[PDB]
Amino acid sequence: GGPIITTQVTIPKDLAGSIIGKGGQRIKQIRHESGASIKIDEPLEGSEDRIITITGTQDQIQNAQYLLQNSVKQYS
DNA sequence: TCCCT
Repeated sequence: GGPIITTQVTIPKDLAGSIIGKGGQRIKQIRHESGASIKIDEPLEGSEDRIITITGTQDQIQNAQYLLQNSVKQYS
């Protein structure tokens, strides 16, 4: 397998529905097509940013992070 | 529009 590293990313809340998708079909298919793991801290209030924690091999984080930013493309 | 480990 590949090295196991931890990374954290924050996204503007206005995109939370855009990157997460309804029912999670977006965040879920992403973790299935890439096989990466994703944990999100409880939503932040008083802030317009959510915290996403990624955990998997660099390939999974690499394949996963590219998919996260790509989603931010459609909301715009 | 909303979800996950």
